[PDB]
Amino acid sequence: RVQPVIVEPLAAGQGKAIKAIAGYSISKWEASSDAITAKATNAMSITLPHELSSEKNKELKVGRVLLWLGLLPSVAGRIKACVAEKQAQAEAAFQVALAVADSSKEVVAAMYTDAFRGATLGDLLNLQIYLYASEAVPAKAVVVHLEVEHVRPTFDDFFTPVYR
Amino acid sequence: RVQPVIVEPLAAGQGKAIKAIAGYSISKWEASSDAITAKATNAMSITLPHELSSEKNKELKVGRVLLWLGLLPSVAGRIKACVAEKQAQAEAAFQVALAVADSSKEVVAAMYTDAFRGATLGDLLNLQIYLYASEAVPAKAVVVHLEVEHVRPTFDDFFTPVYR
Amino acid sequence: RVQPVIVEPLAAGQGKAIKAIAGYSISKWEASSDAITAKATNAMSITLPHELSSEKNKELKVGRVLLWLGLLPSVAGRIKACVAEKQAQAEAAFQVALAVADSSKEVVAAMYTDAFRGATLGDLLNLQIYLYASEAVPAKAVVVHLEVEHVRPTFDDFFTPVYR
Amino acid sequence: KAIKAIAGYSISKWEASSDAITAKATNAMSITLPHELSSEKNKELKVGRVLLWLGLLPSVAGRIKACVAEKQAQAEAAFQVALAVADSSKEVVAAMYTDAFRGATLGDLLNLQIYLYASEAVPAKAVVVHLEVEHVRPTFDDFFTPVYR
Amino acid sequence: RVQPVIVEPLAAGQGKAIKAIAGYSISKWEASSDAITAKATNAMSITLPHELSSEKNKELKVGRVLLWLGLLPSVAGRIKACVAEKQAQAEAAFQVALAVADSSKEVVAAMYTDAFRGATLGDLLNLQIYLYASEAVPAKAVVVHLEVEHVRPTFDDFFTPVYR
Amino acid sequence: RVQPVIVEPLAAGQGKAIKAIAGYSISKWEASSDAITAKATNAMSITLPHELSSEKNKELKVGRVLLWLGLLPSVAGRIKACVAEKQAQAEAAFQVALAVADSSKEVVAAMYTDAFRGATLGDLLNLQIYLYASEAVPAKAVVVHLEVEHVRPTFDDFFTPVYR
Amino acid sequence: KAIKAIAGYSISKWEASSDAITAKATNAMSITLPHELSSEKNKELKVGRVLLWLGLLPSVAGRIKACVAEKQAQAEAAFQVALAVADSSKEVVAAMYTDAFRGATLGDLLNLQIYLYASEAVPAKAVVVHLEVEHVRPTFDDFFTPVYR
Repeated sequence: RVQPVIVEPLAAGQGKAIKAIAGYSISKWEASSDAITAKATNAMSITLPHELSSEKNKELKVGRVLLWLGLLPSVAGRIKACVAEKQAQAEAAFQVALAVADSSKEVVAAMYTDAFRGATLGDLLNLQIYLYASEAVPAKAVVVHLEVEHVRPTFDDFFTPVYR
Repeated sequence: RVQPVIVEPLAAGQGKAIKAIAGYSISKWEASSDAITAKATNAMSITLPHELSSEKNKELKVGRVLLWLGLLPSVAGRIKACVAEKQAQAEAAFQVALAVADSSKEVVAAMYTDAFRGATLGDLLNLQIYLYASEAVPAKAVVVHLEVEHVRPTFDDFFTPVYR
Repeated sequence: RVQPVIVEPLAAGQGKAIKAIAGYSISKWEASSDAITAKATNAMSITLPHELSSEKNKELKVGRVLLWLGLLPSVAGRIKACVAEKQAQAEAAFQVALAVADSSKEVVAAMYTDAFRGATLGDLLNLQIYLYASEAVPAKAVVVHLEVEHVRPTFDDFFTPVYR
Repeated sequence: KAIKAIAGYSISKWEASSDAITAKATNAMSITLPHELSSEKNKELKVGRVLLWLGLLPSVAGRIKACVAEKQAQAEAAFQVALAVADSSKEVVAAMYTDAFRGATLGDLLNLQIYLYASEAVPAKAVVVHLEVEHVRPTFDDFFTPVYR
Repeated sequence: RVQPVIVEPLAAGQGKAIKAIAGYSISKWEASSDAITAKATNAMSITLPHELSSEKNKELKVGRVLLWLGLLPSVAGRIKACVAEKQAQAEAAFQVALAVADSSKEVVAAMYTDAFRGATLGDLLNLQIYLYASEAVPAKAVVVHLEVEHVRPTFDDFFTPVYR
Repeated sequence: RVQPVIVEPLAAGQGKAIKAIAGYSISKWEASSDAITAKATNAMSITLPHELSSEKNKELKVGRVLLWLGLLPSVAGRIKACVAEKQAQAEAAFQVALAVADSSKEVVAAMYTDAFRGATLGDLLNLQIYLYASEAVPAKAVVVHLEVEHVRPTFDDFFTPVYR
Repeated sequence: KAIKAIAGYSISKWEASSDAITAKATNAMSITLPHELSSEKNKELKVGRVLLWLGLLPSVAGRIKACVAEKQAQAEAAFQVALAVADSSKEVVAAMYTDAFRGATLGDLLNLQIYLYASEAVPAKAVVVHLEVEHVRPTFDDFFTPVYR
């Protein structure tokens, strides 16, 4: 018996939008990038957010690491990005990257399941974010957003003492 | 009666893991390519890692195998790749090979279920992987990540006779 | 209630790969082809494999006849093939062919269900394999593989007598 | 009533046309598989009983004898170690090895080489060897290669 | 009442395996020594294998560790070896180290139960092994086989997201 | 309660003498060696016994590999031996050897549990037996006996046919 | 389907390369054991059926025949008492003794001597004898010699 089916087209932004695995809070931050030179890779250091720079939470156990590239509309051809370990060989970073984003898929995003759980959160500093562009991109014209969950810093809920 | 249905799109790396069937164990490694001229094929001789150089483990049963090549982003055009027996004429292998990775198709991973089950690694020592470039490409601009899996050698869970 | 669904992209060569209907063994063989001339049909005789040329098995009842064309990577534009009855009109062979292969579908293969069961196996000799190419193809640059099941030649399992 | 193929096994047969032969000297020949089981998953199959029964051009004179063995040193003395000598003089030309190889892999057959011998020289292509070998049937061979090439 | 008893002697390599406690997994490797002068100690900086270079697995818990050096037979006299924290004065480490391999004693294997349980491999990156030669010895005449073990990284039993 | 015990001294050759694990027949053979030069290693090829040279039994699954060196009484100082993989570096063969024999232990023997099960028996050919001697040893003055079990060649129990 | 080894027994096989042979005269040869069962505990084992099937250099002309017997007097007449004559002329070269020796010790085989014969002389090493003998398996051979040498 051949069951029929209709495919509802999706308006943008509709969707399940995933969910954090239990007990892990999410946190998210920006990474603006330098202007690139044409068909040349770059490797921004993934500087950690200031409010998580405390030594108290650099022990945290990173989980899923969603990444989603963001574009100025004016940018033209293909643009690519991926997190990777600190290669002295920039292009080669794509070669062993677990997953890679692309502008051309009309779903520019990437997700790193099983890539980092449960590497310690302060050790993300060793990582870098690599970018590639097919044509000249003016400064700030591309911004890599990224989101990562981790065990909730429940010990951040207290007030600073004084005045107690 | 019709069934309504609504198609989520999923990010790179989001896909369900292809679990190894139980009791087996993975062995990943990668092979660099060299030179690769114009529209002409070349042979890479798949070489085993030092942890499999041991003579016990070379005669473990092979299970499923997977091959995905990693394109360097700057490389233009489509390059295809196959796993094959040492054919005399390198082109002919694409006429016989069970599968072929395609740079152009959205997924770039040839997998060989069934085609290799039960093979000795003493056969896999005597086997080649072919590259076909549609254009001239810079040396070591392409490296092929493959993994085979085999019943785990048992010395992984023991020390050694401390007396020696 | 609109049930959601994710579409796993397939890596090449993954798949159910069909199955022979019970009691029929499969057999498979090659058919290399002559160099074509541009936009001209050709009609290779489907010479039967040598190990099935025995008069004992030319009575066998052919079933499904899978066909899958194989290519040298260098070949450019569209290429087509189909089995057909012995026309003196070569192009017209496509006109009544039950099914036809094409390079452009990114799934170049063809299958002849209900096309031959249960025509007698030796009478496949009357058939021919027609080919068409949009541009010049150098010799041996295309090879039509084909697979066909049939009742198992169970009487081929014996040894030759002497020495009994 | 040919001897039954062992259950769970399946015979394969092939010729291998002879290299030209000189008198007295035992010109060698190498066994090679049909292209169909060159592939390694097939190279790992397990051998059953094996036999050869060379067929000749009717005009052939004198005698010829053919024996399997691993290649070694001088390569004319292979007969002395050879398990059985197929021959023309005997009422039955054939030679059988129902022992010899049981439990061997097909992948080891590549190392052994049939040896031919003749008294006076015989013209090439006037003699053929017809190996027939029994082996466990490959697991894949019951169905189609997947359509998604 | 006395108990009679009769002492079998046992061959090299005959001894009962020291099994890793469950769920953990071994990682063996070896470190060459260089030069090693007269009756003076030297430091070897224990370096990790490429399969542990990955940032997930470096923060796995360490369990028990084992060190047995392999004397080249031609070497004369006794050489001792230890595992120790980067002491300023190399000799002083033999004054603090929990154990020491002895060339002269019949067994040549120092093992550290308890002394290392719970260590991060990010600590073991920053740790040294000392050699003490009683005589002048030729370069690379001594290599130290050690293995540490750690809860198995889980990527050993999965492929990779084939889509990428 | 401190239980007393007497230690019976053993006359030579008394003892349990081990036992083959079930279903595996033992086989044993000689390996005579060339005259050595003083404090120089040698590496005899481990030529397999003639009666096991048949292709039928080179598939066999080696188990335990007992080795026991045998001496002419006149030989003086320390003598050593070990099986090993085919190094181009002779002395280094001791460095990774799983176990090693020595004349000085007054129990000169060695045993390779977990060293080869279940490496295929014909592939022992790749191995070599390394020897070392502290002083000049005249030819044939040392002979390495070795014993190894394997699945019984039950198909060797038949007679040769003719006369059937 | 080779004839089954009797249960509780185990075959042993060996060649014994021939001494040089002269025409008409029957040059003798002595049977000798493989070095492996020279040892006396093995010399006391009990024989089963025994057979020989000499293999020849293919170039050998004429005929040759080989027969077992106890050594005696003139030593050329050994054939007349010999139980069966292995020969080249016969369709099967082999000779069998499924009776002959059952219940004999291996230690008595040392006394008997295979006799070779030829018409015209044959060059040495051009003929080999392949004794195959069945005997009860030694009790020790299932395990390691004790480590404490």
